[PDB]
Amino acid sequence: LVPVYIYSPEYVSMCDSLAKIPKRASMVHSLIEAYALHKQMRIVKPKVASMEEMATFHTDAYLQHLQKVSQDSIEYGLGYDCPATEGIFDYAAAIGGATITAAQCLIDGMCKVAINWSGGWHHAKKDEASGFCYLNDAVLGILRLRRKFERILYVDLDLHHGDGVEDAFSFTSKVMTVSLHKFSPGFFPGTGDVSDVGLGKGRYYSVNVPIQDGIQDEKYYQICESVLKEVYQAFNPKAVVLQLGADTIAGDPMCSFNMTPVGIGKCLKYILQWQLATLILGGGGYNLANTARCWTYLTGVILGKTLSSEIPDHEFFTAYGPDYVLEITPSCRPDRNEPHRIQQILNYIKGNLKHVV
Ligand SMILES: CN(C)c1ccc(C(=O)NCCCCCCC(=O)NO)cc1
Ligand SMILES: [Co+2]
Ligand SMILES: [K+]
Ligand SMILES: [K+]
Repeated sequence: LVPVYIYSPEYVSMCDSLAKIPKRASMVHSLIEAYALHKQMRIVKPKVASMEEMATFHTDAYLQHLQKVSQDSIEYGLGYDCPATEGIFDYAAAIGGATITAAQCLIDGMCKVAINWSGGWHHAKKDEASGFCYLNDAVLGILRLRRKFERILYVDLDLHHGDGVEDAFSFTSKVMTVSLHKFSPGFFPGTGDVSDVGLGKGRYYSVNVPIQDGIQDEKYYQICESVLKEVYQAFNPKAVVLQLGADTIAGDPMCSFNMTPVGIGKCLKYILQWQLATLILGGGGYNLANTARCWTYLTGVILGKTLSSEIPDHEFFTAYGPDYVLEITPSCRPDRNEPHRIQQILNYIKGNLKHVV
């Protein structure tokens, strides 16, 4: 009954070493902990991913290059996007096996909810590092759930289209990928439009909710709930893998959406309320301070608690200036989202979302 928390001082400090999000893992942990939230969670040391466990989704031709590069890489996407910095491999198996580990504690009755905030890398392709993802811990996790479950539902709430995971299963009807993400021309990865729904026996079992800048907790919880509404029926999932990137939270430098940990919390509540096994992953999130606030607050809903509004003093207490409160206030900017356009989509989806069984 006690949610699993994938921790380990080794792990956390292993993640801290990721260039793009320095010490993010720590700030997240320390804050979640300085809230005594781990006192109500089944902490579990995460295992390192085996070369054969990663070989479950990634080609060996690729897994190979990753290993012999963490001492013509430009062929695996190892450039400015995903630099081949020494050790990124030892790091990959870390986050990967860390998600697989949480997958297990889910199919072991060990809990109805496993959490691993350091995971979420969804852009990673079968044989190609993409958008800061060198391994696709999400796919690796979904593939571990496929052992005890027959229909896994992946829900990507990160600001970017969860493509890597989507393609990983676009040809299957056993895993349905839903993704709410800003869609616009020139904005990464650029894929994932409402039209996009997969192929093969997996046609339609791929959902996409292209949103514009500004969307706040209101219009968001509606779109998310309604879209999940249809999906909980048409698909009737067994397990759930939810990606919760916090780069959709007013504050992030990505400066696109304009949510707060609350809107995303409603969605989380609505999904938790199906009581199916749920694997929680984090992902993007560029306002280190804010990111920790958002996930801690989310850890707080998963635990059903109501966290203190004032930010407890902890190692990084300094970085929550200049208000030192757990809440985020929406930016004072517009909502380029047409109420009418949202409708066309919500329907086009409702439409496609039916030919399912
Ligand atoms: C200010 N600065 C130095 C930069 C700003 C933006 C990017 C970028 O978006 N690059 C393209 C790849 C973006 C990947 C985002 C990964 C993500 O959040 N996935 O969910 C790079 C550098
Ligand atoms: Co993102
Ligand atoms: K997304
Ligand atoms: K699919």
